[PDB]
Amino acid sequence: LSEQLKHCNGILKELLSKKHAAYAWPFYKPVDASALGLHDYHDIIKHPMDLSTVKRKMENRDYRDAQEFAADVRLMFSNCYKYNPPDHDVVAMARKLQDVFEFRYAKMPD
Ligand SMILES: COc1cc(C(=O)NC2CCN(C)CC2)ccc1Nc1ncc2c(n1)N(C1CCCC1)CC(F)(F)C(=O)N2C
Ligand SMILES: [Cl-]
Repeated sequence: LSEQLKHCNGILKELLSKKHAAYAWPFYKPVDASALGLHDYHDIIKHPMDLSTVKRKMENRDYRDAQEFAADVRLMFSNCYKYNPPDHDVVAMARKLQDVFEFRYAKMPD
């Protein structure tokens, strides 16, 4: 990994760590819309994204730069803001995890 992608990998590891598990856990795995009863999920959300997919793409060297990584993480949050009422608990959890992400992403070496 490049220096910037090392920083992204560190962010990823942090977002998956026990320190943030109380609000990060809905984002660990792909939304299983059928299991959750969300039968309109894939009509509303065109591009699903989750942290296990980000992790697989990092491991496979899919991301060519930090911007591509950031776009996927932010896409995950945007899907949550699109599908759920703004006052829902899961949106509150998204906001808190995105705060962790954005403040550490801003510390990118450059
Ligand atoms: C097994 O996992 C869960 C279990 C329970 C669970 O067990 N809920 C209760 C069931 C009955 N008892 C056990 C109390 C908890 C609830 C949610 C789960 N998982 C999940 N992952 C991701 C999302 C999500 N949920 N969101 C929630 C909001 C409300 C309806 C799903 C909707 C969403 F659109 F998919 C979304 O954006 N995200 C980010
Ligand atoms: Cl972006």
